[PDB]
Amino acid sequence: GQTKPLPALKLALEYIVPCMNKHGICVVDDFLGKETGQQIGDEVRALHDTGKFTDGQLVSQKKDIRGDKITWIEGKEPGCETIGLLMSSMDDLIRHCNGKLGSYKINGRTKAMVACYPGNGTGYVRHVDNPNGDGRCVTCIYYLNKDWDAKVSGGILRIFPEGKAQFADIEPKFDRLLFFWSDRRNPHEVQPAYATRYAITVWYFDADERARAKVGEKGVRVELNK
Ligand SMILES: O=C(O)CCC(=O)C(=O)O
Ligand SMILES: [Fe+2]
Repeated sequence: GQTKPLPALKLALEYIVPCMNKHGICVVDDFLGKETGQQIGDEVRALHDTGKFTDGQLVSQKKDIRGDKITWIEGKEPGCETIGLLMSSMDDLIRHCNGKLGSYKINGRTKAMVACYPGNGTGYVRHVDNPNGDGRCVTCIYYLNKDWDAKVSGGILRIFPEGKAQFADIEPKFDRLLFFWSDRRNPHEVQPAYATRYAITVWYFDADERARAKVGEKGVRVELNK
């Protein structure tokens, strides 16, 4: 009634850029609205019911690392149009930011990794997303879990910013967008989840680090949506 969305340019330049450059972590709640976030949840639940997910441990393994299942979504597939819209919304924010996030020049991204922690106390041990300079500079995560209560269901993303006297507890709440630097500045872990936990991750590529990267689906650079 009295509420209005912030335009992407404003959110980007007045909040995301300052917050990232000071803290290396930035949370945006109510990113897309209830209607759209509910539609994303249905599409992700469809992918799961219909059996499109692959054990994350298979992807990462050579010791148990991660209890999640996953699938990569390009954005344009049948029953994935709203994930496509999500990805375009993320892209619009980054475009407005680009130039002003450290000295990175972002020239692309991965496809969307839709991930599912199927309850049963599953999670992801402490890790750095990009420890060996594979080109990914920013991790962007969108959560879609209605009425999530970490007291009961756990599933917290805990981030340990390198050499800071602080840490961050990020709850995977419905319609929350999360940005953090993908490198060693931000080791993090998904703590045990006791309900079904959904999340959609995209990583953004720095043009320079990417070009110099040494010889997965994490390695494909798509152009940003217009
Ligand atoms: O779902 C999350 O909160 C983070 C998952 C994660 O860190 C990863 O899959 O690399
Ligand atoms: Fe991660």
